[PDB]
Amino acid sequence: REVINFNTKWAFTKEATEVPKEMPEKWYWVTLPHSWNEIDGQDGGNDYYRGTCYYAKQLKKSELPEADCYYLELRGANASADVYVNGKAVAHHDGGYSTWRVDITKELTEEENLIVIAVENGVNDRVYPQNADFTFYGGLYRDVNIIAVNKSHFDLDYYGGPGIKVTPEIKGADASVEVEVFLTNAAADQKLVYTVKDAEGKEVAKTETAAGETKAVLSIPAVHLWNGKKDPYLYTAEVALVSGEEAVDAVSTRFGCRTFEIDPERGFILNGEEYPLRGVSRHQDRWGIGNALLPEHHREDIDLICELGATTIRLAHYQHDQYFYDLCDERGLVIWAEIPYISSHMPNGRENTISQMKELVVQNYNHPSIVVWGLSNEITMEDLLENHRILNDMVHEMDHTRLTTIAVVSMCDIHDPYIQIPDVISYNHYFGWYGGDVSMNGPWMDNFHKEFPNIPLGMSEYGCEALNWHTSDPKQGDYTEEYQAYYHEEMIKQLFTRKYIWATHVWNMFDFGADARNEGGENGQNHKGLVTFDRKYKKDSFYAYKAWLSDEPFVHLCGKRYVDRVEDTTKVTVYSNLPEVELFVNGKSAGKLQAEDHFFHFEVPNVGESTLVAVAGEYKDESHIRKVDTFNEEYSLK
Amino acid sequence: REVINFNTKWAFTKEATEVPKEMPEKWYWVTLPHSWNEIDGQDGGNDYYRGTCYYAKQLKKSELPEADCYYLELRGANASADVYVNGKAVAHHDGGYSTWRVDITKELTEEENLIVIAVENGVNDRVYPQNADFTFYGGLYRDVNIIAVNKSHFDLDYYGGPGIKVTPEIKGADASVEVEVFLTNAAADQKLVYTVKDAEGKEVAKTETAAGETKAVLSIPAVHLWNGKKDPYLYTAEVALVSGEEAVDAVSTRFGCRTFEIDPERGFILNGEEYPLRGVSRHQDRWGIGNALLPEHHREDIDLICELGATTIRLAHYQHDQYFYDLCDERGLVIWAEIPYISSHMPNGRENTISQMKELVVQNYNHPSIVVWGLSNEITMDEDLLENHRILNDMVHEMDHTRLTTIAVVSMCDIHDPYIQIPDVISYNHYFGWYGGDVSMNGPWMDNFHKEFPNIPLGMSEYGCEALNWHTSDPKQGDYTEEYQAYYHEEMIKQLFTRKYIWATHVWNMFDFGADARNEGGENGQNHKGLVTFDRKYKKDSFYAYKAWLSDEPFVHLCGKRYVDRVEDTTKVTVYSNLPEVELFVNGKSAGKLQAEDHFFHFEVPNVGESTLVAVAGEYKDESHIRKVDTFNEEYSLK
Amino acid sequence: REVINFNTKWAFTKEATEVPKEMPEKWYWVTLPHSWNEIDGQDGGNDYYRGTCYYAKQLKKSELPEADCYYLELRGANASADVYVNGKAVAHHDGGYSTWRVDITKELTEEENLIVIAVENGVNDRVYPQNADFTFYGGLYRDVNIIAVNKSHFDLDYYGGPGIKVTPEIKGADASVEVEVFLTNAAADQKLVYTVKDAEGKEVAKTETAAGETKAVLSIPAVHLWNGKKDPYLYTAEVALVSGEEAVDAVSTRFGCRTFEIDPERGFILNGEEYPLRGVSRHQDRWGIGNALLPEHHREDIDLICELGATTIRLAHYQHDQYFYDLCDERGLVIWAEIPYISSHMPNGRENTISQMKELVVQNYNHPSIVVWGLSNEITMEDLLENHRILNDMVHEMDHTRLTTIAVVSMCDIHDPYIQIPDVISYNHYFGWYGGDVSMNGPWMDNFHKEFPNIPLGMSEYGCEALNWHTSDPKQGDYTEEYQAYYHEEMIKQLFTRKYIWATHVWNMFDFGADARNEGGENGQNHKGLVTFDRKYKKDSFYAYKAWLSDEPFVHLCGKRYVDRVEDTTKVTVYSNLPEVELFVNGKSAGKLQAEDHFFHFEVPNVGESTLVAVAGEYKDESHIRKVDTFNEEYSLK
Ligand SMILES: Cc1cc2nc3c(=O)[nH]c(=O)nc-3n(C[C@H](O)[C@H](O)[C@H](O)COP(=O)(O)O)c2cc1C
Ligand SMILES: Cc1cc2nc3c(=O)[nH]c(=O)nc-3n(C[C@H](O)[C@H](O)[C@H](O)COP(=O)(O)O)c2cc1C
Ligand SMILES: Cc1cc2nc3c(=O)[nH]c(=O)nc-3n(C[C@H](O)[C@H](O)[C@H](O)COP(=O)(O)O)c2cc1C
Ligand SMILES: [Ca+2]
Ligand SMILES: [Ca+2]
Ligand SMILES: [Ca+2]
Repeated sequence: REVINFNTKWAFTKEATEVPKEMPEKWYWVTLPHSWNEIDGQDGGNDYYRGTCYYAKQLKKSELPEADCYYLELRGANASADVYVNGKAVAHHDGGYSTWRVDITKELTEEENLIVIAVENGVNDRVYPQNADFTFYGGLYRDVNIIAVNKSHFDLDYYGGPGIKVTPEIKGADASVEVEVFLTNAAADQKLVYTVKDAEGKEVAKTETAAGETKAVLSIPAVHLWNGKKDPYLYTAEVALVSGEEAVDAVSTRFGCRTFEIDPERGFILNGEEYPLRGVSRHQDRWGIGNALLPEHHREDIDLICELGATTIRLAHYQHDQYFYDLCDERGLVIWAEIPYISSHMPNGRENTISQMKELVVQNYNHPSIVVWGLSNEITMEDLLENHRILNDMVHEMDHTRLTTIAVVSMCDIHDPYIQIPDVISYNHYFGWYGGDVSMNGPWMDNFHKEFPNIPLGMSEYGCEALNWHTSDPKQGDYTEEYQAYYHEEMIKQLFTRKYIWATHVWNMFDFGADARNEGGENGQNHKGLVTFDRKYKKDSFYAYKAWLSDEPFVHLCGKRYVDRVEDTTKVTVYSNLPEVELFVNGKSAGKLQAEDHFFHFEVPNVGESTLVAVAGEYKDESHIRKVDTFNEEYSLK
Repeated sequence: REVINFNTKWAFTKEATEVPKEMPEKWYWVTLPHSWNEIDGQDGGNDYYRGTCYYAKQLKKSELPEADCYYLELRGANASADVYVNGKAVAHHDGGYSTWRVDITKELTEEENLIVIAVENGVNDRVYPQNADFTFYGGLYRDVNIIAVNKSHFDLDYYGGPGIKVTPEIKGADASVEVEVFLTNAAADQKLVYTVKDAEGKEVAKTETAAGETKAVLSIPAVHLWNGKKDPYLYTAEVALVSGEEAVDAVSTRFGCRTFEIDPERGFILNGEEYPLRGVSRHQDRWGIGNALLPEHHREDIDLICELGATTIRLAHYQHDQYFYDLCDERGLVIWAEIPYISSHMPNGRENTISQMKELVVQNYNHPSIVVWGLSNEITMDEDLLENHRILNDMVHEMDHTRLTTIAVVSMCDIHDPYIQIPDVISYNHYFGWYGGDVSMNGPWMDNFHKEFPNIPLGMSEYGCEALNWHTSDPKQGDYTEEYQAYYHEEMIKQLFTRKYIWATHVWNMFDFGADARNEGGENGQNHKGLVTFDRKYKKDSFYAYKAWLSDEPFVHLCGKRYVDRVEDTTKVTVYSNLPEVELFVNGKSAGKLQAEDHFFHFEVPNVGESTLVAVAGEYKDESHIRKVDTFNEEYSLK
Repeated sequence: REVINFNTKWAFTKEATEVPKEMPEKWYWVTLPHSWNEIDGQDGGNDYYRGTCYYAKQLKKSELPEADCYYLELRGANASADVYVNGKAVAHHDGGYSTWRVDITKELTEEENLIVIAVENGVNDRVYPQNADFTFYGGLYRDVNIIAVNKSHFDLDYYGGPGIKVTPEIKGADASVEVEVFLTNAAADQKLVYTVKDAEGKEVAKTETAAGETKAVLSIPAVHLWNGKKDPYLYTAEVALVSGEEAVDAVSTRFGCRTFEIDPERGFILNGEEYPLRGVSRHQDRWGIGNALLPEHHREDIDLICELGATTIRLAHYQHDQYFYDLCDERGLVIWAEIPYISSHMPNGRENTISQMKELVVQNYNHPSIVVWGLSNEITMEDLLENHRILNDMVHEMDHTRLTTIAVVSMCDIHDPYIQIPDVISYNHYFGWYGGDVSMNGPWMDNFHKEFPNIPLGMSEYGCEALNWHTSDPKQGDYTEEYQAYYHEEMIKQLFTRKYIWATHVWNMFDFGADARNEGGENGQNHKGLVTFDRKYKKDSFYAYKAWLSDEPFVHLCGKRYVDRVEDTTKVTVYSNLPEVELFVNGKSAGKLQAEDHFFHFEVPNVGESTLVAVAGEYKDESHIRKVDTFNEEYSLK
């Protein structure tokens, strides 16, 4: 079994109205990952190009390996896509966030075969998402592969799944692992070899059945538990299909062995031990390249998330890339995954919710980092309830090892009956950013918990917009770095001290692309990130969370970009996971503070040009301010 | 004077019928820098799209600052371009490598003005280059700006120049600096305020004239000499055009104060002291983006070149970006600049040679890193050709009394050819040891020319060898291995760096680069003679041969880290280092110490099982790994 | 509005080093019209100088009448040109055959302004023509003018057009004429006075509007139709731009009122009546002077074409002079005009086809002689099809009053897709000259008309080379005058008898410059003319056409240059449009013939020196022959 990368140099246009009969010669050349909205969907006006575009590329049999079957594998085509080979329709897909495949073998008539793929991201009442606060970046934004396999092979045609499914039960200090596989055109002549390898490639269990016995239970004694960031231990199930003595096809996945519970009062439980889920959400895009992410971009996103110290990520609002989920497995992050069933219930979208959800569970069942499947987000912003029951029952029938969840819009009456459908729920609240006061958040959650004490309640969104604006009068709607620091300061104090809230997710870890937005001085993005869209600047609110969640010791001065201050006595905030901070102004000491909540609020003289140095143990940070007569108007959006 | 960036979100297409009258809605969005050959001109076949493509963008007056005139400035449009404003042609330019500008004030008759730029890189007998070993990447591959200035302003119309020309003369410990300025629509009552600033922005000289006097001489006592890598000291010159009491327009440029000679026997001399020119060449492109380079890409290229330690760069084969030349001035690099008069003399290309060279000199006269202007490269690959060189050479001497002319001569050209006698200095492009012959021929070939022409300063403007991820224990010309390219450059270093009369040496090339007609070595569309790969991510072993000879950063580098599986029971392991002595350790036990005066430490090492290799010199270390196999890993072999 | 002649005494060089700062003193003096290819492009070897050349001339403000604007107008600069005023580039143009203009007022800052025009006719992949059987004569080969106008004036900046567009419609005995006008810098308080005048200069229509209303529909009572040679009646539209009581600028154009059809069975129709189009093509060059043609040369060419009696001219292969098209209007000739989209489709050439077609239509819209626009000639000798669909739509968009056509190479398959694009098509067939046999032509045409009964079909080229060689045994490839006359006798009998062939065009009316030609014993020329290159000799084939097409009575003795003949009894052809011819040999009747097809084939005793007299009524011609023992090898090319 060989996987041939098929990314290089496709022909591309928006300007075509029929599949071309022969390879286009005047189209634009792209190499995948590619989106045609990387610019016009990150800059405002809600005007990014939505419609049908064409990708063409020749497949040459001469350049292919010898095998009995050839699959086209698409890891992401947003949103709807039509595959052609030599002018003939061979596959159609709705769902921009999941893998799908088509055997093209019988169509490779020639030595030079024309693959046309049409991708459409327009408006319809049929394919989710249709209404949401993010760009539906069009195109082949994830890899396209060719898969050459033997006539008999592990299944490639069931909802883009790996062809292999792994389920551990923890029995004491051992574990039994069910490794089920799926085959296409097998012969009872053939055998199957199930192997589990440990972290060292060292074979720890093996067994051999017939090709008609497509399931096996292996034992793993003294099992190393997948225990989050403490020890994200991954095994590897591998299964070979052997014709006589020759392994003729194989497949594999990593997997972790753990148990978990989501307790209405104790919060999240991991392998029998409380393991609070405090974390962030992440969109799969980046400034300048739309959603056409490279492996390095995924690596960098999880690195920064790891530096902050999150224990959970909510991967909203759709299926993310398999590599990103793998990273979550290796690092021991606890993941919420969901489908883009969002904002506004479309009665004709029922089919597309079921097929994206099926794809989400089948393709992601083996990732030990995933614990909840999300049915919908803000969907109320009876047909709706049926759509939810159907999804809730299908997930519970596909996956006995995980629970279901929803994210609820802020205004939804808590007695809405759809809240009673999933196993757990979370609310998306913006008290103190979009209306209200930040102090309202704790009392709201408490009130829900009193009313529904046996429903585990999380916070799946909360956030506050921030760009390079500054003030000594931080308020809701000024968009300043300083007001956003305070908002997260207050949210951390309220939420991180409520054990019953089973998971919190900052909205959002990064600024992200949303072409309909036109606010804050920079249009086409949501600026509720802790980090900017290009991942180059970490806002002060990043270091408030780090102070609570990282054990790596640090000290961070807030306000570095706020230099020209008017007041004679200015406020200087310092974050540190160390217990005591001392701040110096021009070598003169403005006092010592011990903040057990890690937020050190100093009052400091503002005269002339001053350098500030905060000192906590062996660690230090440094910033500078300047006294001025008038507010530096560059600091102000208004 | 305000500079508005104008790069964001153009509509682009290759297959447009006519100049569009409304903002297109189905074209492809690009943000400049952009080249449409970023993929098809880096991958082989000599088939990159060459033709006319359109860029379209709206200019809204509501966004422009209030100003008397607005100029469209193009830093790079390859190769020929036409500019339309609300459908009317206002400008045409031939020359893909220089700045040109056009006043579009009169055509901004609407609140939204359609700005359309047609760009062409097709085949023709008139615009250089046409015949050369690199891709002619089409597009607006450098910045496009809008320049808003007062009705009286420093000249924006003379061959894309800055409007200011600085000429220092060194007199003992002091400097005399002539500053000349060029005006458009200036009034006899305006003044010119000339200032020279220190490296810290401190004013050190100041003078004034009436606008009718567009020259001034300012004194710099106790001048800080621009002295190469030792002290790349730069001043700034500022001239403001003043109406009554107010500056209505201002231009500035940095500059450095230095003298040099190119002595036929002692080589390059800088400020009276011998200053050997030992370096590389660099193309202005990069894997994946064609020649659509960002400032960080220019900074990375020069960082890598500085790390190697080159004292000179040959910026072949055309005018590079202003930011790269500034970087050279700041870092103390000595530069050869040239025009794309290349391979084959086109009789109808003469006007364009004149044009590009005028733009080359006018736009770059202020850069202290530049010491020679190159007229042509390998042009003989005949009387009309000779006259083209006389004219270029006399025009350059006419325009710039402070630099020398040079050429780059193709390997086979007879040394008695008449055109070698035309410029002030010459260099040859030789590949003995790569295109046939043997690496030992170079040194003596240079010695023989030197014997024949003892008064012609002679350099090596190209030499090099191809290398990809292929490996061998029997390196040979044409296996394309990393090891043979390493041997080749060791031997060139030994021959070239010990002959002081070779006034400048330039490895062809610092980086792998785009050449769509190349189809060899296992990866097509690239010349792989680089010391560093096309994406800048991998420094080949030959890079460290040069670092060991030219850098003062202490290091120790293990060669052959990618040649892991070896058949031989005892294997050669080369270390490069600028330290005096290296010790090699094999799975923790010493295989001995060596002291290589030419910095090339050749160890012989037992190859059994899997082995970890550690080389140690002082407090610096490097690590590699090999392992023993019974048959050659056919993945190391190009065949 | 004053037009100043600016042809006088330009400095010129072929060495294009740089634009000279001062007026030169050792270049060569030329008065335009001028081509530097006048000798080296008419003599063989395909070696005429192609490259960049400079023209330099001083413009002195004192010699200019006072006016607000000064435009340089160039009627023809072949092929690509740049204009400089005092070293400053002010215009660029690609297209050797059309008018282009540039406002240069702002650059007339000295009292002696140096005008430099760089003209280039080299090889590239972008500017047509590049591949064709004719010399691309470089230079300022048509007038250059200075046009001095008032600040407000009719448009001089739009594709070189006249500024006035005149569309006659007809219904019944009257005509209605729409006059549209286009203004630069007009002011609201200005007026437009429109007038239509008689052939005798008497006003027939008048009306006033405001400068903002730039269209007017004037009516001509009892209009005299433009009816071809029978009555080439021309009106004149004039429109004046008035400030107060003062005309500050005026433009005008002659025009003709006429309808026409191209019926696929009935052929060409003009004002309801069948009007058969039988004629010739004409290249814009002349022996000795290249294409640097004077008005007297245009007049003599058209006189010779009228004497022959053609009803149509195909003005191949490019836009001709305005003065030639005016003659065509004045004499009632029906014109085919075309752009040099020729021989071989260039992918980089699209833009230049568009620009030349725009200029062609904009500048020639008013010419009543012109009925068809030609898109291309032998262009096949998919990007091609798109290129033709763009041209076809653009012309149909710009000109609702004329049809589109093409000229198809001989071997092009009749089912080819591009033949379906234009309104009408024609072929270039040379059966009987470039292989084949002259009898094939008519039947070939019959096949097409059978295969495509409603695509009007014409013959855009057909011809046969002829120089001063002679024979009593005419065979294709002897280049004799006698074979060419036989060829044309047979082509007339086949073509002129098929009503459904909407237009026939002899290739060519005159021998013309083609520097790559090296045949027939005089290189540098295509010798397929009916008339020689210096317009001095009418070949016998000229008279075969005249006998069918002219109403002036005449008798023409063929073979006058074939004096020495070996045979005792020799063939003597007489052409005449009179019914009957008697031929006398030394005063003795050698026979009386009537010939319906006007081709009088006599046989005659050849004894001694003989004088021949051909007699029809009161009309005679005379010639001489001589009996010789052996063939005069001076009559023989080989
Ligand atoms: C995580 C997971 C992965 C699965 N993968 C496959 C597969 O790759 N091939 C297959 O044939 N069935 C696979 N199945 C089995 C189907 O879910 C099961 O057969 C289903 O009940 C019948 O599907 P159907 O209604 O489409 O016929 C998988 C099931 C789960 C839960
Ligand atoms: C480095 C340099 C820069 C110059 N810049 C300008 C300029 O910006 N504006 C101007 O009007 N003349 C400028 N000149 C003056 C021109 O050289 C002058 O017009 C000359 O006479 C024209 O010859 P050329 O075509 O060879 O440049 C400059 C000259 C030099 C050497
Ligand atoms: C025969 C003809 C002559 C024309 N002359 C002019 C003209 O002189 N000035 C002008 O502005 N437009 C002229 N137009 C065209 C219309 O005014 C045109 O729609 C508009 O001005 C520009 O359209 P474009 O994008 O095709 O250039 C002419 C059109 C035709 C068909
Ligand atoms: Ca947008
Ligand atoms: Ca290519
Ligand atoms: Ca000739």
